[PDB]
Amino acid sequence: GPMVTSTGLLSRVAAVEKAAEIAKPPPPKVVELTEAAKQLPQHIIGVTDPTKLNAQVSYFQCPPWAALPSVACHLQCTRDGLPLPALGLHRFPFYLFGRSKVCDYVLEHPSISSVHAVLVFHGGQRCFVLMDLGSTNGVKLNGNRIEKRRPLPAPVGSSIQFGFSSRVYKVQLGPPSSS
Repeated sequence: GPMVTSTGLLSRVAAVEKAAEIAKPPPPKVVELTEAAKQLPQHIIGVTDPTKLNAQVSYFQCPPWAALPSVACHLQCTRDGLPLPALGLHRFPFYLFGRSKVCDYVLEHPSISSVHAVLVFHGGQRCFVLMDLGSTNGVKLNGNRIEKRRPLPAPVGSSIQFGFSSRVYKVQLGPPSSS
């Protein structure tokens, strides 16, 4: 016979000439009694590297009300049409989405930039607050495209999207963990 068997593999797409900007901040400072001593960073942040924690401050800073939830909920993520098990993302104060090595999630897409957007557990409104740094394509909110550089609260029952990625963050309220 013809001996022809398809593999079901998708074709290939051309590449897009892209580049990255490497910043160069000033040197460290001696150890002395300063304001930071009284307003020291979080337990986990106090361990972060000097260039790492500083590279994340050039985009967004962690507020005081950050990492202070008052309701029990969970986050659901989709992958290739596969509904993965949702889990309370409270292991970290926030989560970055981009190509930057500093981001909490490094993906690969022509729409995803070094720093597309980042969400932080808003302890004031009890809901993750995601803000777009001003990407090209545009970030989605609650399943609907919206402006950028603005507070995009994605509470339980809502959804989140960024770039041309397939992964979708669907928030939802869970049962009472504390009896």
